[PDB]
Amino acid sequence: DRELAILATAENLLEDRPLADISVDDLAKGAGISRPTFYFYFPSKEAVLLTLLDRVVNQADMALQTLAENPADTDRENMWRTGINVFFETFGSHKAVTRAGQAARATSVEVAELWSTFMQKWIAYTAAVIDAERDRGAAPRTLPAHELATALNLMNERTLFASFAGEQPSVPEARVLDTLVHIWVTSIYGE
Amino acid sequence: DRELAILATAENLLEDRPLADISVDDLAKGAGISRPTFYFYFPSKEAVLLTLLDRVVNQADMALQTLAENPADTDRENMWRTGINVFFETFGSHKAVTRAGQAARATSVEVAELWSTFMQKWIAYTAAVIDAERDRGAAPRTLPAHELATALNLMNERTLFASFAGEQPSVPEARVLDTLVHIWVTSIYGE
Ligand SMILES: CCCc1cc(-c2nc(-c3ccc(C(=O)NCCC(F)(F)F)cc3)cs2)ccn1
Ligand SMILES: CCCc1cc(-c2nc(-c3ccc(C(=O)NCCC(F)(F)F)cc3)cs2)ccn1
Repeated sequence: DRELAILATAENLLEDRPLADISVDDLAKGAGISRPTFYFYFPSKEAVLLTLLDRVVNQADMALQTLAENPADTDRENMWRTGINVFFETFGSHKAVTRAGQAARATSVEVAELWSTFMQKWIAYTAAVIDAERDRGAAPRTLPAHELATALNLMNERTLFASFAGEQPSVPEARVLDTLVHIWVTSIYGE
Repeated sequence: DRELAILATAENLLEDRPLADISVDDLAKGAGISRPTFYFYFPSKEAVLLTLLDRVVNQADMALQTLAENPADTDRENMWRTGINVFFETFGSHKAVTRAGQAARATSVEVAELWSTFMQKWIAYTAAVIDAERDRGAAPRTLPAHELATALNLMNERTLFASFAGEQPSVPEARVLDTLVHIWVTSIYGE
């Protein structure tokens, strides 16, 4: 409530400047509370970013779980596109949290562990689907599925986030989903 | 000379701890010089890391130029393996400089611009070879070559460096070259 106001203030300010340049007083002020009232809800501004990242990561995770439970009736290319799109739309809808959360992996063990935990879960699910595709005779047994999954997930992390940040170099945001789908489909189904 | 001693000291200390935990006095002490003598050679410890990274990046760049000028007599898979191997061996021989240099992209515009400049050069060369392969009828015209090149180069940056750092998740270092070659060959030659 005042908690949701603090989180919304932080996400808004992170569009303008880095967490380094945002004070607890900036977050309190934005949320219409005092500094000590802020400390009732969060121990630090770093905790606010951790909560924002945790919400975005869990949103992507629950969207991927929804696909898993409600698979689309489409070809393998459109299937992998639907999965990559969960990450494109979820993180691409929260670019300031994505940028700040990735930067915080350097300084926060809690942010690093959160990111690590979910990447392990997403890679494990990727590998499980590749193994299912191999089991049904649709994909060839080339690389170990978990190693292939790891590299494809790490490609998407770096490529999606470079695109969102407009880094030089980056794939244009309007081309990045097609670019990643090509590489996933050719590497998963290619001999 | 005393310059090479400062650089060798810094590369040695970076194996033990982050640049944050290395003082100018630590570098002077290691190089057998005083603090003011250090400032005769480098303006800051940040400049020392920039020079170390610049040397490693130029080593990889000159190795790739050597391949370009002395192409191996081998199949397309072993050809791309030779190119990725330049980065695997060069950066993998300097893991502390690689780790510290990547971390410094966050805080140093000079490190960020150096990294950006060379990634643009490597992606441009990748695209040029893919276009040559398309021109000779060996590769199909699928994605725009520069967009495919960008994503493959960014995959290698994230995947090689996660492997060297032993991040969770990462591909084991002994498996990462085969993993990347698979994805490059299938995505460049795959319909
Ligand atoms: C089988 C029927 C249900 C189903 C499953 C999928 C799957 N997609 C993925 C996946 C995982 C991670 C990514 C991914 O982008 N990681 C990187 C995450 C980031 F945060 F770093 F970007 C993409 C797809 C894994 S299974 C797609 C469609 N339908
Ligand atoms: C045509 C005959 C000469 C030739 C050329 C190649 C080429 N290889 C690459 C390349 C570029 C970047 C990478 C790469 O790993 N980037 C990422 C760099 C990093 F620093 F981030 F890791 C790999 C291969 C580009 S052309 C290979 C063999 N023989």
